[PDB]
Amino acid sequence: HHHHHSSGHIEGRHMQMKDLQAIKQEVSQAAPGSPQFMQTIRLAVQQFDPTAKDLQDLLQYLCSSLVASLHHQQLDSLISEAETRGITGYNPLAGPLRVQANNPQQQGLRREYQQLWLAAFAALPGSAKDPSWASILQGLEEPYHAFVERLNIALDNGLPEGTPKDPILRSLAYSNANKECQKLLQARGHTNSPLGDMLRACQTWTPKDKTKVL
Repeated sequence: HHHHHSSGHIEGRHMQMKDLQAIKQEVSQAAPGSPQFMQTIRLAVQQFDPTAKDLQDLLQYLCSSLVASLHHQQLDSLISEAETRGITGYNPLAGPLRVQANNPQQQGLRREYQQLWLAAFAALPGSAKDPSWASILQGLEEPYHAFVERLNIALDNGLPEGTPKDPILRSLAYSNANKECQKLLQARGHTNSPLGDMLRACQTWTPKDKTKVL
């Protein structure tokens, strides 16, 4: 033994395994097709910032196989734009790329790669949020009125100013209305009308039955 402890101790800095393990966790919590997983990625990239190498594994670590490919294709394109522009201070004479991104000298490209990657990572057909109203329709036995109200909310919940809601709403209220509903609106003959009329058409949503009073 002769005294404890001994020379030798490599630490390094480039996102270790345990680092990926932790991510896998915080990610495992994320939801399928929600701004939770991807977000966690930016956290890791903003934490230590995994080089190209790390990204490589991270790709075949969290993401799926196929996805890895699709993504691999994304970058190939992204880079195409970079290399094309000659990139800040890239070395096209060298040949490799990830090498430069893993080079403890290039901070301009290294960073660009971090975002570039996340780009493809967020360019996946299921690496972000989604419209919940995209699956919201008036139930055959639901409070159309209340539904319309919510539809508006649930909408604003995922309705970018860049996109219209006034109509989208009238579309989710009608275009996305049960049968008896769609039949009501039509039978009412007020499709191409305001919502106010829609609530006045469902206000009853029932064939008034009566024969003389008293």
